[PDB]
Amino acid sequence: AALKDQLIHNLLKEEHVPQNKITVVGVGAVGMACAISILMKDLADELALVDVMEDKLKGEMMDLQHGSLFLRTPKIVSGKDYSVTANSKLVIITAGAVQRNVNIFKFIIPNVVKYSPHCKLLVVSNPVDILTYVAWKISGFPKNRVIGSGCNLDSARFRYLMGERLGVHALSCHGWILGEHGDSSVPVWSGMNVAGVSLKTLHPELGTDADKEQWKQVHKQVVDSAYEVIKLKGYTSWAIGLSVADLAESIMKNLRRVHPISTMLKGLYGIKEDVFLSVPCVLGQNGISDVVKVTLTSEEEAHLKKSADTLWGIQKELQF
Amino acid sequence: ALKDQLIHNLLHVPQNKITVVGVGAVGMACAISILMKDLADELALVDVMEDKLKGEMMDLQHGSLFLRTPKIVSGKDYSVTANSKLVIITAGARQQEGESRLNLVQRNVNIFKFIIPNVVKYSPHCKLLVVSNPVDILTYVAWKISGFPKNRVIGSGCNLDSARFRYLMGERLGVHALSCHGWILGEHGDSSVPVWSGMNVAGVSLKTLHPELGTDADKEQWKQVHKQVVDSAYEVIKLKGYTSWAIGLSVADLAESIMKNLRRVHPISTMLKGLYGIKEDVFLSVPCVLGQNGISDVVKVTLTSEEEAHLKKSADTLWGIQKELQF
Amino acid sequence: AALKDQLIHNLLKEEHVPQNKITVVGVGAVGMACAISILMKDLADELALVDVMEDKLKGEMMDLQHGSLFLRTPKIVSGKDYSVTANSKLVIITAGANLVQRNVNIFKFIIPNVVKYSPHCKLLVVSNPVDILTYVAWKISGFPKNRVIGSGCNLDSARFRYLMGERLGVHALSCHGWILGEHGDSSVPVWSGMNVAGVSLKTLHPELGTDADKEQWKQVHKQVVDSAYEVIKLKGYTSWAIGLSVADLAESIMKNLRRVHPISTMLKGLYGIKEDVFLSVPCVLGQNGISDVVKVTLTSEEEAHLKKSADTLWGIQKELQF
Amino acid sequence: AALKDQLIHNLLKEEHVPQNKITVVGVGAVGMACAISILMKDLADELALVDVMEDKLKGEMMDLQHGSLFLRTPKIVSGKDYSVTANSKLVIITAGARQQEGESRLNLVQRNVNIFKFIIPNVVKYSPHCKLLVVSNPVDILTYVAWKISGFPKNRVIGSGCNLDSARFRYLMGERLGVHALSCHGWILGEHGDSSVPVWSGMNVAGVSLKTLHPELGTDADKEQWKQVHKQVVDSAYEVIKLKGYTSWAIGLSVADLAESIMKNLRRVHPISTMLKGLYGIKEDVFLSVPCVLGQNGISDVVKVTLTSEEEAHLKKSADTLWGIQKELQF
Repeated sequence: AALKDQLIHNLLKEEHVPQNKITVVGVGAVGMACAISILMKDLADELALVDVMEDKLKGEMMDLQHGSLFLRTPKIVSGKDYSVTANSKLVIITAGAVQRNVNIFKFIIPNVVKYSPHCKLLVVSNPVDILTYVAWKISGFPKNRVIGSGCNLDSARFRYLMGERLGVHALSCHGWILGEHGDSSVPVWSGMNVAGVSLKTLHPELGTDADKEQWKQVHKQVVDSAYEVIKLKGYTSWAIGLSVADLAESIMKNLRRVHPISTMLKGLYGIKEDVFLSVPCVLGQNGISDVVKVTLTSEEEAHLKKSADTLWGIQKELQF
Repeated sequence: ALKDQLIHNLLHVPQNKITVVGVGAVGMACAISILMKDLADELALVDVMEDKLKGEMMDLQHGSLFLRTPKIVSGKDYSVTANSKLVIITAGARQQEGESRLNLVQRNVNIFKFIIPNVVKYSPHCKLLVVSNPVDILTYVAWKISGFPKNRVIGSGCNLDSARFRYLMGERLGVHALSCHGWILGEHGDSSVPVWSGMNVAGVSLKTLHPELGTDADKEQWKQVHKQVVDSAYEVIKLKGYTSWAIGLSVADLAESIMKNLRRVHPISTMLKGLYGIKEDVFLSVPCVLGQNGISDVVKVTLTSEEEAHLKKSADTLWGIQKELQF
Repeated sequence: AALKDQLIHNLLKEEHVPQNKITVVGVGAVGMACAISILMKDLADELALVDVMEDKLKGEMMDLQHGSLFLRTPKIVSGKDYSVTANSKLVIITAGANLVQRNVNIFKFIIPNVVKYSPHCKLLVVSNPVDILTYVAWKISGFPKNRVIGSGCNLDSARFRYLMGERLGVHALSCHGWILGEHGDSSVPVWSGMNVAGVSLKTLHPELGTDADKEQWKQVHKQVVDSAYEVIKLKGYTSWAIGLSVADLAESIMKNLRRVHPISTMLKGLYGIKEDVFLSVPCVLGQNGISDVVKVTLTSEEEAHLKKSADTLWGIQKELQF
Repeated sequence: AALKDQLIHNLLKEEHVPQNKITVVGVGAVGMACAISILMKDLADELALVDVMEDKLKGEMMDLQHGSLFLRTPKIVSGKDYSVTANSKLVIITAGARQQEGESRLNLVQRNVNIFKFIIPNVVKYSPHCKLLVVSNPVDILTYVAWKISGFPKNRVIGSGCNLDSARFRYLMGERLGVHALSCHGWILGEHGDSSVPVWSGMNVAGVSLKTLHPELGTDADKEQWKQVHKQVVDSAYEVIKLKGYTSWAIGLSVADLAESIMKNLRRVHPISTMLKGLYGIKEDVFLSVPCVLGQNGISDVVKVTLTSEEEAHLKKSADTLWGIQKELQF
């Protein structure tokens, strides 16, 4: 008969629903950077890629499949039809162009929610705070399961810059950027430390214009990292990729590690409208379970409630 | 200074350094795969295109929290690649419309005349891994220019081919590529040789169990599996405009064997004057032992009369272009 | 207010139902080598340890929990009570004491407890003798055969590949060879399938695996047979190699890789065997356990050695009382 | 013809000089947990085990060899003779005198010195450029012993020190706050075990000082008993020892973490035992755990933790104890 029947005796009926499936929505350079990083970390037993361009979608899929000998993710599937994204534990949304973006998500999210009703939603698209609200509003998901990339990578970048100055690895440099991704993010100088030693105690001018070492510019460097990498190679892909696989690892492995990620905050940090900002969140198999209450100066508190107003303003005028 | 109030100093030649030459989609696929397997305590990128380079380096630098490669450096000047144990060549020129095979190789030779001498001066004990196509010739080119011994110049050759073969073999048998064994040897491209005899799952010859395997008669058209591999790049470039991921994984796989001195057997491009009836200085892919000193040993596959003939004709063709190169 | 409620705002009461749980039964040297190998390969979100010696159990559990900072397995539980093993994807049996009958007595308690708390789990038997006691767990459990696996010749083949690699000067990864049938004195070295890069060493060297071979390759399978015995007479027991080889099966199962392992499956109706026995053949291991068996072409001497193993096993299993 | 000669054509006469070699001295339960965790993190191209029990050593070596298929460390060797350890980058010392019943603390220390008199010069002979990582207890004392006998500069002698005490402490923090230990920070410093100094000021999640949220944290009043969390660490070993007779897994994991920082040149901050004469107001040649920057050259820099006048007393107290004990030792 067929070679396969000569070689192999089948004694079971492929009753296969995947146990540890990640979907990456959108195969721009960000999405494919999240894909390659997720694949190389052995996080998922099935990876699904979905996008509007059928040729490019298939290209990426085929390429990843060609690497199957060097990976430990046995099934990699793609399609325009969101049926391929079914029984995903985690769906990473990386697609967009703002009201237009909403309208993009009104196709994506009802489809993601149909086929993976119990999934976690990781929104990476910009503007990430509003698009995490849109993802949440449209999905009907409880806030624990709608997560925004937020300032996760901004904090990773901050810790790198801290690292190169102090001449120690980023893993041993602790620092938090919170609130609205980009220009309005608050660098929490009180929390910055190495081996638990407050850098604000040793250098009290830390976080002021007057400061000789200009540590305030290290936060300027963070918000202007994306623009400076886009000016040089046309986009960013690798850092966001490794950061999103970090969030994915905490979720799939249920690690309950603390990440500065965008969460539905109303009722905390003095914020009394439905918005999403970065605060340190305990991340595990049911998404965001718990938020750390960071002690903020009244200036840091004001700055966070200003951001919340800016977001509620824009969010009020969006049509659903 | 904060650095000095917080840290007391009490006390820089890198021991496990890799350079990727060229920050095309390939070299970056190689770079991320290397970082994400912790093969290197230092990564250097080099490319003629200055902005893109800085930009790419910076994009990896920002991922440092999530890595265990503590130093990422770039530059157009090759001083940044000093004391690399492995140097991976991905920079080249793509074939233009109407361009002959000799004119393409020649153009790349002119590029390698700048790249290679610069690599040897700052890293004179490194192994060279040439990915740049056409890889069998461009590996010869890098060998002759470097003046390195042969053990230390390696082409990626039929590594990715054999990998895509083991994938396709596994989608057909319903087992993982890791459990499907098959070797594509000789010249990378349409002249690839698929060694049907050595194809096994669990050490069971699929050629003994199904003698049609490889022939036109075969009702399962296994000959079109060797064609699917030949046409893999074609099919991916048609859909997404280039290939990146798979070659990366493949190169990082060779990097591991070298950096960690595994002495694993890979199908890769070595100078095999004096083996498989080849009498001149050419690079064909045969199963090579890959360790910290590069290619140290070669497995001798029993080939059919047909198969050692395919390798002689490729060796005749490669020499035919090679003798006509102005170095 | 309590520091915890000062630092952390609870957003979600959550049900604690584990998603990728592994149980190791027995915390002897073998079971803890399995535990540490599984922990360091990141195959589980929860590891349970069960054994009769509550002190040993709690100590081993605490010693692992103290490494949590260095691991990505966020929950390690332990107990005499099999309640801790609830909702294991995979339960690995390392516990055991007519010597056969005493391991059956033990299995008649252990296996029903595993089944009560994990009706849907795969069973990976390791205790010796492993082909018989896989059979015992299959009979006692009432599980389908695809979900009852024995570690079988997975380690023998690995040792064989290391030994092969030392004589050729290549890594064991690039040395292929299969040891099949009964684990131990009666294991079958399949000379035909021994290869580097698809070159049949038996074709290359026809005297390979026969008495009149000056390279003495038949004495290399006797090293694999004798390996345990020699390491036991040197350090008291074997642990590291079995532990790594068991994690390897764990990885295939938990990641659904569908790789081929020489593991012990219920073989009635394959390889000319007509009784209910477990023997090692190349098995496709995935998330539903053994989905498929590779039909290996055997010499008549090999077919016979296997059928003879099936008779001595079935004969030992006839005399057992469940 | 020979099967090797038929199959494989040699192109390159190969003399192995290893580039990433780690030696573990002592194949007690601790040596072997260091060995397996090092092997399973792919940190060495060669591993060498060494001990005095010839049977035990060869047997362990083989068990590891027999799982080479599941590893990425091609060369695993062993021997009584220390020549097997040449060209190690890192020699982890886990060996020590066996406890005789009815023996003084001092006679025990002094038997461990006589053992290090045999071990250390044999290590330095064959691997003269290696970093030493001393694990054997007492760890602060024997790290000094190893520094003095070796005559290596302080940057290349590390003690395991309070590294695992900190990791134990972070596990315990984790269980109380219901967060992973990676996300709970606290440092245990000074002398390893009973005299360990817990640095309350430094303890946090997400850079939020726990001492600030809860000012009684550390004091005896504090009704949440956080001081008992420090005693839980000091005592952790003692309780694991009563239950299973020894500790092996945690220290193995924690030693491997230090090896990684050395072998990958990470420059990560670890609470390890360094020779701190000149730092922290310490005036004599003793080893105490401070947050050290660990890399290919060993300990390169030390972080200067702002200590309370009390915590500063405890360190000095430990430095007099240690200097006191070291004076009475026969080198």
